[PDB]
This record gives sequence, C-alpha cells and structure tokens, in this order.
Amino acid sequence: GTILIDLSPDDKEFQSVEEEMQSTVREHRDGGHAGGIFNRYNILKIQKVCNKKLWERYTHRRKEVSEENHNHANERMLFHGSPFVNAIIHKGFDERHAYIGGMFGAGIYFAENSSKSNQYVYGIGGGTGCPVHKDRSCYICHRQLLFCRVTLGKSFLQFSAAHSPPGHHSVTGRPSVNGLALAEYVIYRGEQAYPEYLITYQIMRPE
Ligand SMILES: Nc1ncnc2c1ncn2[C@@H]1O[C@H](C(=O)N2CCN(CC(=O)Nc3cccc4c3CNC4=O)CC2)[C@@H](O)[C@H]1O
Ligand SMILES: [Zn+2]
Repeated sequence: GTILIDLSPDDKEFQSVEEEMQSTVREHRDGGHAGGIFNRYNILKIQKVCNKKLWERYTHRRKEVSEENHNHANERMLFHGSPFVNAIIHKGFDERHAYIGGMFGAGIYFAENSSKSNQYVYGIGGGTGCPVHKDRSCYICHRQLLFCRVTLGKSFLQFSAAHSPPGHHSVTGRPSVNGLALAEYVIYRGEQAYPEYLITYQIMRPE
C-alpha cells in the first residue's frame, strides 16, 4: 500500500520540512563520533509517505488517546533515524522490535533534534558507519531520516542526565545537564506514530 510522492523544492511543505531539519542541528557530546561532524545538511529529496492502512491505524489510536486525555492527542512532529526505514514506511512502526533499552526502556524513540536522530541512521551509536566506506562521518553516502507524526497523549516527564507508565501514553526525556539539547520522546505502541516524510540527505563538511 505505500506510495512515496516527491516534493518539489518550490513546494512550501518541502521548505518547512527542510527548515525543521536544518534548524534543529546541534553539537553532540561525542564530538561527532556517532553521527559525524557537520553544522548542516545538503537535502537531496523529501518524499511524502502515503499509506491508507497505516494512516487509519494511526488516527484510530490517536482518537483513543485523545478521549483518555480531555480531547488532547498532544501530537508532535519528530525525527526518527534507523537502519530499518524501508520496513517502517511499508509496515509501520512495530514495538516488538524494541528489545534493547535506551535511556527510557524498551520503546520506540523520537527526537526534536534532527542531529540526534542522525546518530542512529547506521545503527546504535552509528554502528560501523556507511556500508560503502565504513565511515560514521561519511560526506558522500546518502542518508535518510523520517519526520513523523507522533501522538504523546499524557506524557511521563523524566528529568535526564514494555508499557507506558501507568496512566501515561508516552515518556518525555527532558535534558537536565546539556543546556542546548532538545527533548527525546518514547512511545510503546507502533500505532502512535505515522512516518510522514522520508528525507534523503548528506551531512556537509564544515568549511
Ligand atoms: N517495522 C519495523 N521493522 C524493523 N525495525 C523497526 C520497525 N519499527 C521500529 N523499528 C526499530 O526498532 C528499534 C527499536 O525499537 N529499538 C532499538 C533502539 N532503542 C534505542 C533508541 O531508539 N534510541 C534513540 C534515542 C533518540 C532518538 C532516536 C533513537 C533511535 N532513532 C532515533 O531517531 C530502542 C528500541 C528502532 O531501531 C526502530 O527503528
Ligand atoms: Zn560512505
């Protein structure tokens, strides 16, 4: 069921998505070890992801969350990086693949910082880098991120240095040390996210 529609760079949606991508880059505490060294991206393509089945599954779960939370879905647009981006656009997010814990347990993780999600494109901690050059800071190979619509509902606030918590629909990882970091979020149901844009890009070598 999935089709990908290419957005023209003149399209206002292309521009607003690119801007969210570029404006949410930050420096990382690993000095670029996992995701490479860059201050900005070269955006090659932005595709709208269209799948009726996945979308209806999302909206159904969204209405359920909403009715449990005074008609407030608490919906965000957030980044997701993964080696399995092709499976996600075709089959949706699936929480059964969330074995190993990150900071907030076995769940599906999303980031406000595009550069944080970029650290996971080639695997946990960047894995071994691009498949062609084995370089976590490769400037040649094309990368992809998803920009996703995520239902947070009532989110458990975790100050920060499986199931949702009882009475909650998600977890929010609030940074409590690094003053420039944006939040990360965790959901425990795959139907609480819809992978709306597929962005293909390169990281750019600083001048
Ligand atoms: N349909 C599917 N087929 C194959 N893999 C699928 C899938 N749906 C989700 N996944 C994948 O399962 C994986 C998963 O849940 N995991 C593995 C990693 N882990 C740590 C984590 O996600 N940290 C983390 C923290 C902050 C941002 C980002 C990430 C990952 N991507 C980001 O943008 C939490 C549990 C994940 O890598 C996801 O992409
Ligand atoms: Zn490469």
